[PDB]
Amino acid sequence: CTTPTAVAVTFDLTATTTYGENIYLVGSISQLGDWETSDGIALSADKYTSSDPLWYVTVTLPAGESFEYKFIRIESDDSVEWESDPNREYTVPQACGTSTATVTDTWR
Ligand SMILES: OC[C@H]1O[C@@H]2O[C@H]3[C@H](O)[C@@H](O)[C@@H](O[C@H]4[C@H](O)[C@@H](O)[C@@H](O[C@H]5[C@H](O)[C@@H](O)[C@@H](O[C@H]6[C@H](O)[C@@H](O)[C@@H](O[C@H]7[C@H](O)[C@@H](O)[C@@H](O[C@H]8[C@H](O)[C@@H](O)[C@@H](O[C@H]1[C@H](O)[C@H]2O)O[C@@H]8CO)O[C@@H]7CO)O[C@@H]6CO)O[C@@H]5CO)O[C@@H]4CO)O[C@@H]3CO
Ligand SMILES: OC[C@H]1O[C@@H]2O[C@H]3[C@H](O)[C@@H](O)[C@@H](O[C@H]4[C@H](O)[C@@H](O)[C@@H](O[C@H]5[C@H](O)[C@@H](O)[C@@H](O[C@H]6[C@H](O)[C@@H](O)[C@@H](O[C@H]7[C@H](O)[C@@H](O)[C@@H](O[C@H]8[C@H](O)[C@@H](O)[C@@H](O[C@H]1[C@H](O)[C@H]2O)O[C@@H]8CO)O[C@@H]7CO)O[C@@H]6CO)O[C@@H]5CO)O[C@@H]4CO)O[C@@H]3CO
Repeated sequence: CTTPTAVAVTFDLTATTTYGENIYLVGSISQLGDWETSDGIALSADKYTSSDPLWYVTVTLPAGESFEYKFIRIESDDSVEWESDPNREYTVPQACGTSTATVTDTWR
């Protein structure tokens, strides 16, 4: 059993946008570049604006262990305000199940 090795997690975040920007999910994982949004988890507006006013998301992480989950909110001024105030710890278990959960939050 090694087919399901990714982690589909749905994240959401109420922080409004401006048809141009991205609110991400940088969690500490090899594919979740928590410390380089280049591989965290961006959120956008498929229904909302073009950028992302409700900041929703559904990405997959190829891993199965403890992962840090810091959040970063990239604005339209090209500048990530790595929301590092709060914090999350997705312990994705390496099994045939329990490899996809939620990850909701919001901006203060
Ligand atoms: O990848 C695993 C790596 O993650 C952690 O280490 C640090 C991580 O690399 C940093 O990114 C940091 O989080 C930063 C985050 O990216 C942004 O919020 C950032 O703010 C912006 C700034 O404009 C600027 O900081 C920059 O961010 C970084 C660049 O993306 C990057 O190119 C870097 O340039 C190099 C560094 O000069 C060099 O020191 C190198 O460091 C390595 C470490 O020695 C190694 O331990 C490893 O650590 C792991 C570990 O799991 C976590 O601690 O990280 C490096 C890989 O070996 O990193 C670059 C190598 O090319 O310049 C800055 C660094 O500040 O751009 C962002 C927006 O784009 O600031 C955050 C600062 O925390 O998390 C940790 C350090 O806190
Ligand atoms: O502060 C105002 C708020 O909105 C600002 O601009 C919005 C404006 O509506 C447009 O500029 C649009 O931008 C484009 C984008 O590609 C799509 O939105 C697109 O689609 C339109 C179509 O006509 C159709 O899809 C239809 O469907 C929408 C509904 O009409 C509408 O009810 C919507 O509901 C959500 C809205 O998208 C928006 O209000 C959303 O955000 C609210 C939050 O309170 C907060 O984020 C903030 O957001 C700003 C935003 O950053 C600005 O850019 O206030 C919003 C409240 O006003 O939450 C609503 C919850 O129901 O649902 C569907 C979306 O699929 O209408 C849409 C838009 O009318 O239109 C444009 C190009 O076609 O969206 C931006 C982004 O909100």
